[PDB]
Amino acid sequence: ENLYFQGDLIVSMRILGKKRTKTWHKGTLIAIQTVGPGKKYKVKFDNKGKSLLSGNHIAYDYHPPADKLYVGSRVVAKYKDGNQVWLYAGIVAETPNVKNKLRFLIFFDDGYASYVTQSELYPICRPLKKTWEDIEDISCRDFIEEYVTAYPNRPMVLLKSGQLIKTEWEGTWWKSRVEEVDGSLVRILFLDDKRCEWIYRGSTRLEP
Repeated sequence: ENLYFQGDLIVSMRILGKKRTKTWHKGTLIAIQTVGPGKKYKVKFDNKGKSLLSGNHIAYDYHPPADKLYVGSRVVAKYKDGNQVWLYAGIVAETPNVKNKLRFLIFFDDGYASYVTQSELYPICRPLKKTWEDIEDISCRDFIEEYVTAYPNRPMVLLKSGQLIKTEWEGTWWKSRVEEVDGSLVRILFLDDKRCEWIYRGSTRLEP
């Protein structure tokens, strides 16, 4: 059937949708279709085509109050690693507290981890029951499942600037040095290539 209302969604609303590039963009919800127990959401992007998307592939174009965000919440967030900026999907890993200076830690679908603010987060409309299940990458998906379910039990390695460790990159281990520590993240300097990366302190990419 064709719907005009579906839960709190209404045809003609402005929303975010996931493009095939896996980045997220502003669009209009132009239709809502049901096929038995299934729902699909037609979005016309502002500078793009149309696509027919599952409800886990659209997000509200507002920032939610903090009490609607849990560890495991499915979100779209401003993705920034120094070399690129996008809106990209992820899972909330930490909510604001003293130890993270009142920020949200996001585990993005591609394995990147970053701290963002409340004003950089958007809630996905129709997340799956097990929110991580639409993470395409099996390694990333499984790590997030384990993390979210084990939380607040979080194995992490305690690291200090100057510390020498091995870090994984491209499937092998590299001589590296802790450059900076920020909450549950560490900035690792790969010594041979002289480049840095932010990595979660509980990542299995860290040899310890």
